[PDB]
Amino acid sequence: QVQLQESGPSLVKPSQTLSLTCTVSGFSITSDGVLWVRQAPGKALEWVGAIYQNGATYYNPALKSRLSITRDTSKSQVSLSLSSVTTEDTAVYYCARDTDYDGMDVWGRGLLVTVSQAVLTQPSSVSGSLGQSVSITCSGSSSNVGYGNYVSWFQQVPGSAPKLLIYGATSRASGVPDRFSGSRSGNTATLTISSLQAEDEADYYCASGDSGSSLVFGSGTRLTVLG
Amino acid sequence: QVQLQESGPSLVKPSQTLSLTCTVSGFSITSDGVLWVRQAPGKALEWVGAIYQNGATYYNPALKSRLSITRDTSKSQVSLSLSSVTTEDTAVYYCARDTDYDGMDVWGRGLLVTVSSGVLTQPSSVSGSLGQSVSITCSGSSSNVGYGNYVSWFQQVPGSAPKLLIYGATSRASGVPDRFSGSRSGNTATLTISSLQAEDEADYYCASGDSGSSLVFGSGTRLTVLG
Repeated sequence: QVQLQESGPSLVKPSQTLSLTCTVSGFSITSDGVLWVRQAPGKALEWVGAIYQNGATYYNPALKSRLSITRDTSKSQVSLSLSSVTTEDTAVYYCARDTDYDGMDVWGRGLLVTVSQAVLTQPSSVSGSLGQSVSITCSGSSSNVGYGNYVSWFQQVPGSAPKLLIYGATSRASGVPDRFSGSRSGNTATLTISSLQAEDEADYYCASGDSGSSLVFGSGTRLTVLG
Repeated sequence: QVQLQESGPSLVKPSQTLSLTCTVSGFSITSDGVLWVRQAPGKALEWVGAIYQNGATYYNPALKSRLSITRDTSKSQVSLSLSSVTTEDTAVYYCARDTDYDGMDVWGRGLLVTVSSGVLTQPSSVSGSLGQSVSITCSGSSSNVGYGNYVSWFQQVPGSAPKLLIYGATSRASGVPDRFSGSRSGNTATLTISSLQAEDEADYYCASGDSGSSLVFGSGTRLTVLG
């Protein structure tokens, strides 16, 4: 069974290095990529960096001056170091797998760590009755959502690892009910839920590759369902 | 590090047996007990059962007819079988440690299991302003709260495993700030939070040892911090 688990200090002093480890089981670090994502309290998901099958690394430009990601293939381990931390780096840090054909499908449950340019627009809130169709659009640019078929959607019940819904703009992730659909009209991508159910009440995030070989998340959408 | 993890299938058809394994590391199942707790979506915590160091087993009288708990000390595993399942058994299933002197201090992250095919009294809600005191009482009887200093208090941020605050009515769990204190007077236990911070917003559960060698949880209390 495919498992990822983040570990390390839950407390870090300002100006110290935040060091986390990802332990992987049920797959080889040399077959699938490993991603780091983080989420500050009451904030959107933010891509941190990635390490691929050849150990090739990619960082978030805003964190690059302070990031090191490394791998130990023999122990199935990926390491994050973030230096010069302030309280702005307090967040839940997520581990996730990035596959050839299945997208960013498996996530660790996240570790809360306390320290003591282009963007994707989403409406803050959407709502709907049981059985109703609902649509959520994320807007980007020619560089990200328009740049080709590289768009993901995620569902997050807050206090939980996000869950892949849609990858490559239109493909439904394995085990995802087929009331979820993705479409894409040039610079805009749209997730449709044809028949809203009670456990669809969650936050939804658009994510897109940029030209700059980075990944960008949207601002997030709170979906309410009206009993 | 002390770590517990619940594994097993997340979907189970009515009338079949729900089988879960808890895998333990950083301590021996011959030194510390392991208990199972479950939570129905938007419901209180419910004691399932416990297996101690000698392998002595205890069950929730309400679930006893359908429950088996076993252990394998060599693989460091504790098994849970619950037979004759209905939708009423749909819940997050939590594995937790029970220690001689630290109380029920470490918890697994919990596993949701959906069964599908298609008395301890707490005030329900309480509020305080930043910087101010807040008191939560749980009412019981002479067999549970009234009996010994066997009273615990938990914090649960929804989406998250309960966290131990107080054990033995009065003693603070390791790493718990001292703005949390416990008192006990007759059939009544009180948790006091003395300097409310915004992260103290959460659900709070009283739990008590019980004269029928059982463990019972209270109805829970939603705390709000006024800005």
